Amino acid sequence: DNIQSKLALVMRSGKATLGYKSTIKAIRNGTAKLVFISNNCPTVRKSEIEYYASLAQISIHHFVGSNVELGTACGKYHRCSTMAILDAGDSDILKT
RNA sequence: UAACAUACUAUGGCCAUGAAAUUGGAUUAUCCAGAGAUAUCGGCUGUAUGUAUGGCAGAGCAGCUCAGAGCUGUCA
Ligand SMILES: [Mg+2]
Ligand SMILES: [Mg+2]
Repeated sequence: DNIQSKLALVMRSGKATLGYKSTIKAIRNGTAKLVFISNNCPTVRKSEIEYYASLAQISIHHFVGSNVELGTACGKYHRCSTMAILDAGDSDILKT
């Protein structure tokens, strides 16, 4: 429930971007508050992103699932290896 | 209108920019996309048994003369 609900929330109230380019760009520009990576993420991206985040001190969430679960979770109809939560109004996770 | 010379075009693939849900794009057929589709006075690249010029008209071809030389057209 934590994840599904949290993200559903984040989507309703908040701003996020899906995908690799938008996620990295988000880290770069500093807009990225929280980063999600899937089980299916190609390694190179998993480690690359992991690095961009450590360096920018953003917190990375490793999802419990694969592309479909992510996309579905975000109430989108497309698959996503990596995702960025920008601003979520009501969800606790952003803060902890 | 030869190989060959130079410059351009050629079913595909790439690079930017930006991301797509009232999902779109696309083939006769399939098929592709947030693992970034579509789209930009956008850009790069690959293949001619393509185009232009050189070759080349002087050659070849078709006619017409002169007593071996000569003339005309070979176009769009
Ligand atoms: Mg082309
Ligand atoms: Mg002649």
